[PDB]
Amino acid sequence: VNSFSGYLKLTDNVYIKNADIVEEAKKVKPTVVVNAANVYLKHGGGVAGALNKATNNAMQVESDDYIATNGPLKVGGSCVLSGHNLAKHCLHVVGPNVNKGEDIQLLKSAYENFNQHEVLLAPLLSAGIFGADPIHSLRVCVDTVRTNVYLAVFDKNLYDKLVSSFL
Ligand SMILES: O=C(O)c1ncccc1O
Repeated sequence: VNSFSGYLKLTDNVYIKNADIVEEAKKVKPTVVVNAANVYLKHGGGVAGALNKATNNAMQVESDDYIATNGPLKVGGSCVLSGHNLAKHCLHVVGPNVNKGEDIQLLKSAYENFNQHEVLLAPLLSAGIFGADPIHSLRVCVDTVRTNVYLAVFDKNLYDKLVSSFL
């Protein structure tokens, strides 16, 4: 049993809810919240900008020190950093950004990072301002992630379309 409430069950291991991931993290304090990161961990907008704002910019300060030490992530890669006031840990995962011309086949690699964590609160990778089709992102999630993932979908219209169209 866990703390997640009001989710629709899609499969054995994937759950979905119309929710603001920031507000969901604040309520649940999950072990792991996933950030929709870029390779530079520049948390300007989208999910990343919202998570970082909720940490009062402490996520960005920590991220800048990580990049200064380790250099950029890979597209499809991830790193584990603090969850600050939102979670124990934040898993920063870089999905391909279609609006930068990145290979959508890297979306599966991105989701494979989730398998290193037993339970996660996450957004749909490469959705929103990363430009991928969210229906596709949900299909890759279900077909890649084997651990227990709680997907918070910010937009109600998109949530309803994702549920209605789910095979
Ligand atoms: O549902 C999303 O894609 C989302 N986007 C931006 C900020 C928070 C979110 O949960």
